[PDB]
Amino acid sequence: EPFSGAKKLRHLLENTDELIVCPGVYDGLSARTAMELGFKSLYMTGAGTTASRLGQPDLAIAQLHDMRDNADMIANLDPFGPPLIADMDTGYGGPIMVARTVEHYIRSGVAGAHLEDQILTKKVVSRDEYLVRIRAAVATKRRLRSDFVLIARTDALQSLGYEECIERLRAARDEGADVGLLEGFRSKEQAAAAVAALAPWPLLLNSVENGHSPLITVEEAKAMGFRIMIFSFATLAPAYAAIRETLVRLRDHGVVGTPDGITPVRLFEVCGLQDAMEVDNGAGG
Amino acid sequence: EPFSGAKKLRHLLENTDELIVCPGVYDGLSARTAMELGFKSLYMTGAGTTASRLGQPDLAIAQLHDMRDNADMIANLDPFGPPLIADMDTGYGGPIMVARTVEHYIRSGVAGAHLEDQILTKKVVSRDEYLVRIRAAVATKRRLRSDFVLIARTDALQSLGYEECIERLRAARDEGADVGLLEGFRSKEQAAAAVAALAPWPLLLNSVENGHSPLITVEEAKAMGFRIMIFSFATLAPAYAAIRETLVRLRDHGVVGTPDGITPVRLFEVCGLQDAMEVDNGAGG
Amino acid sequence: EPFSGAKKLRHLLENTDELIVCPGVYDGLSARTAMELGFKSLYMTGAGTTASRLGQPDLAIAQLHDMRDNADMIANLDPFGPPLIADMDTGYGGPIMVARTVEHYIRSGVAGAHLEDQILTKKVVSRDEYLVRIRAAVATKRRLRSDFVLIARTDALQSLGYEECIERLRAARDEGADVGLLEGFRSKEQAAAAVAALAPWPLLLNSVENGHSPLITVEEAKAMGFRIMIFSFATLAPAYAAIRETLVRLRDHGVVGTPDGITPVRLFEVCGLQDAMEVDNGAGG
Amino acid sequence: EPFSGAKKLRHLLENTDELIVCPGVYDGLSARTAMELGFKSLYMTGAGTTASRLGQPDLAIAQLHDMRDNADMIANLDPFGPPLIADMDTGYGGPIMVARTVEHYIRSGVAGAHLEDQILTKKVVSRDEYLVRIRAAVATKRRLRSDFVLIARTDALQSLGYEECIERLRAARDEGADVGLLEGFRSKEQAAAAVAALAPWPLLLNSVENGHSPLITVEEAKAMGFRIMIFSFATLAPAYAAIRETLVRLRDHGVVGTPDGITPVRLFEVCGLQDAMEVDNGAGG
Ligand SMILES: [Ca+2]
Ligand SMILES: [Ca+2]
Ligand SMILES: [Ca+2]
Ligand SMILES: [Ca+2]
Ligand SMILES: [Ca+2]
Ligand SMILES: [Ca+2]
Ligand SMILES: [Ca+2]
Ligand SMILES: [Ca+2]
Ligand SMILES: [Ca+2]
Ligand SMILES: [Ca+2]
Ligand SMILES: [Ca+2]
Ligand SMILES: [Ca+2]
Repeated sequence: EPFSGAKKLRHLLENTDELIVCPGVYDGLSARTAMELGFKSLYMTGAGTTASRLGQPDLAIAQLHDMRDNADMIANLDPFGPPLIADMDTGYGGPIMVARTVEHYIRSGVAGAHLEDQILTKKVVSRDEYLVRIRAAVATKRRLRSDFVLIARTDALQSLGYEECIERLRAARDEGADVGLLEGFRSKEQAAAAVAALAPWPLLLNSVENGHSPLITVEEAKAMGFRIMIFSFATLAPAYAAIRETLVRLRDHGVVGTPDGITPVRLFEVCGLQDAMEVDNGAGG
Repeated sequence: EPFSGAKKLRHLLENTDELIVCPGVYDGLSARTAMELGFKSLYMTGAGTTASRLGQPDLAIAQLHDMRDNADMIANLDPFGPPLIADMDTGYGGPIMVARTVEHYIRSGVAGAHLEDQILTKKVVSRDEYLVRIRAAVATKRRLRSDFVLIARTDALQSLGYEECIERLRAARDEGADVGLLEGFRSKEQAAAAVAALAPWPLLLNSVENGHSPLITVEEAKAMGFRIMIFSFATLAPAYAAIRETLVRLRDHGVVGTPDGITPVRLFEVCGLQDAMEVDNGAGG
Repeated sequence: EPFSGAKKLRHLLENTDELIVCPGVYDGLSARTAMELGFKSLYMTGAGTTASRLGQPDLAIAQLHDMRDNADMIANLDPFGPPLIADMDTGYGGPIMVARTVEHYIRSGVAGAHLEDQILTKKVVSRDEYLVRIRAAVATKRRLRSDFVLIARTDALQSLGYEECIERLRAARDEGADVGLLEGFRSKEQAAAAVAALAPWPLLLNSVENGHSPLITVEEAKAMGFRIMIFSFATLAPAYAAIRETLVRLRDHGVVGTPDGITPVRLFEVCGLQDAMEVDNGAGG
Repeated sequence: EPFSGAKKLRHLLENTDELIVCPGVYDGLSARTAMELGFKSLYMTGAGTTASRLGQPDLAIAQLHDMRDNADMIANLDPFGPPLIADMDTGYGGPIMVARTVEHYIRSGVAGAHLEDQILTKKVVSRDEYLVRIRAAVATKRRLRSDFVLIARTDALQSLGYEECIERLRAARDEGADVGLLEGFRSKEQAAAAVAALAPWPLLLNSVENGHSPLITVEEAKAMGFRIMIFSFATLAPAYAAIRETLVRLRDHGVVGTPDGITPVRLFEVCGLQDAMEVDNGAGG
């Protein structure tokens, strides 16, 4: 029962027809906030992990250690909480590293992850090179007897086109991927078509706030037939805007000016104070 | 010149009479935002580090590794950037650990840190036990020939009173602390009096947004005579409020709805994209 | 089946009468060597972790992060391998930290750990203060529905005597500890008596190579009735002697001089080369 | 003066004609032992770091985090100690990562490092691709105003031949590398010739204990004209042999049997006990 996110996510995917909405989180505060609000699944972003943990742009700076550490932290805030889908980029190396990444994610209670066809160093590797990554990942999840949900992501739309994306996804499905992710749709028509081309194999829609793809609402994605929808930049973007506006006020007016109900104790409560108090009180000292 | 934050902070303290304003930062995004806005010094919070890196409340959960890792990351985002003052709590153990903490902070380019009299396990240790911590810290900075600014913090006001705080600060000053921090003033009158009681030794004012102490503006603190003013919760609080409001919108309306100018590229730029592009372009491949 | 060390160790303890021999390991090489030789359980030492990962003496320098990272690494080298018992010292703080430590160890596949009565800063805490630690640990293992084996260690012999040790162990057993560890026996007679005083509750014997306690062989400990025997310094000590002798030869003779069969490939094989080759080959690229 | 390893190594290289002997170390114990014996420079191995910290073979499993953490630990055991040369492999990614690696190594007090032409995923990249790595590294050391010693390593001998190695080294020298390393000489004649072909630019000889290259003594390497000689596997190999023999004795005879003078206190002394005692005693509590 505890640390069973993979099993939980797989249940949502196989035993329900609901659109699994996963807000993009990147640290403990953002994750705890999504938990407070009752989201049924969370998504740990690579760009957010990089920006927050390393203060760097999303240019393959975060490696396995950074990603696993952030995912291990987020997925286990509540041992009985919502499953976590995490970006696994290209696996951080050759097949040995892809396998290591999947094993570490599995061990860390991560529910699933997306693995792409980009070069590790928008360019994609050959179809065969991509399948080497998928194969390594699937073999690992099978060897570990895990319900881990492997999402096959293809970034080939821009450079190779729609047909190539569909063929790559079909090939990934044959290799054992559980869900497909065609990144960067140019239109809503194209998004609905990818779903129909791969049906009944489930697809995941990646919504990038203020990105280059069209706006698709949760209701629209559900009607299109997607099974999972992740929200990249959903928390990093508003956090930045708020931090910036507040700091400008401090710089120019000499006061922080945050609404008074956002107290240190409220933040501690969002971050697990009650669980800590129960441990402390239960211990009798 | 690079990694010289301690020297820079010491210059501001000794060669100027300005009030050094340090917004409380807790991750790469918050730190990069403060940098973008031109703050002359930053403050890394313990509560924020704990909430963001660990998703936990501020109950002595973050230890040396967590604190040093976050401080090392923040202080070095720009090798030629603003100095970083970091919370060092009680030093994470006995004198061996206090010394290790100071050494690690120094090695990591941290400019200064505050060390308190709280129990490690509001209660404070004896005056002598506190001085053991200060002594260990000062000896370390001296052995390493560093300009590190050691701030002696006392949390004794609530349980022991004002006089005790003043005597503890005077004792810490004699042991080699560079700045004093009387935590949790109950009034503005009391804040101005502490400054006068320790003059000309410099004091630091810790402003806790939405906390239990009275509101003191930057102009007021400057007139009171404080030399440094740190802003606890200045970025963690508004980040939470914004993340929460956005996620409620996603949950109930199906859209994130973040102002359109907060794009992934703008976030990357705030997080060092230009520096990365210069490295990439300069390398010729 | 994978990551089931706790269940495996508990099976050995409850379903067999064998003396579980656990060599003290401290890094990947020492652990892989014990695995190569077929040991049924391993013991991760605190002194060894500190010396190897931090290059420091055993003076409460390693904290939770260091210990969990080394244990997570060792326990999972083989997902289907031998259980790992790890030192957990005093839990690295108050009950909140004791609980965090147990939870992290459990999550990391650690099979069991020893928790002591020493001060965290040979002195021991009060009986009640020690029971607060045991209580926190037991409650955590129960909340997580884990088979984790909690070993209650008492370091009270020197300062308080034998009777006090026995009463502390009995109290720990009542609080839920699974095994007792009376550290530092002064004689073999005393060791056999502790076993008889706590029978049928199982005891663990800690053999410290070149330490201050008398030499007890595996056969002797088994006859005395101990159920687990750990070997502190079993690998760190000979590694040091060998490294020293080799480096003296390099310094004075200009050659390393290591027996020729200890090749880089043999070391890689000990360290999992075959598993890596199977992943690489299976991936098809 | 403290944390000045780069300056110290550069002094040995530029102001002396001595052969700088660097034993390969991989953890705190091995490094502390080399320090105890008075070695003037140390070499942190990649294979050893991987085996010890990760328990894995040398197959690009250790990434920047692992390498920097081990190097940061080793180089700073004594702030006034011997310089550390560390393996930096291929820089762990494209130029952005090469630069990040050099910056992190510099910040961590590392004195120098070797950067190679191998593929990151014996094969080498094109000459131009290799120079991109060297360029990124050199630009970083210059931007940081560091004395860091960059060693250009070429693994091209096997697949491309001697001439190609010499041309790659000459090109690397023009880009700013400080020392060259032609890896894997097939004979002593070839080693002396490489030195003469690049004279007066200094070369480093990598001695791999029980490897595939011929045995060259320190006296011989000095006469050949090499300026630095590193000893890969010098400590990992004998540690393994000793750990194995000891564990076989424990398994088959029930006793560890380590010479009695290798006591826990002696190991603590090798690992910095005296420094810790001075901190503890000096603090007055
Ligand atoms: Ca990514
Ligand atoms: Ca639940
Ligand atoms: Ca307010
Ligand atoms: Ca604090
Ligand atoms: Ca500047
Ligand atoms: Ca928008
Ligand atoms: Ca211990
Ligand atoms: Ca097995
Ligand atoms: Ca040999
Ligand atoms: Ca290497
Ligand atoms: Ca010296
Ligand atoms: Ca012995």
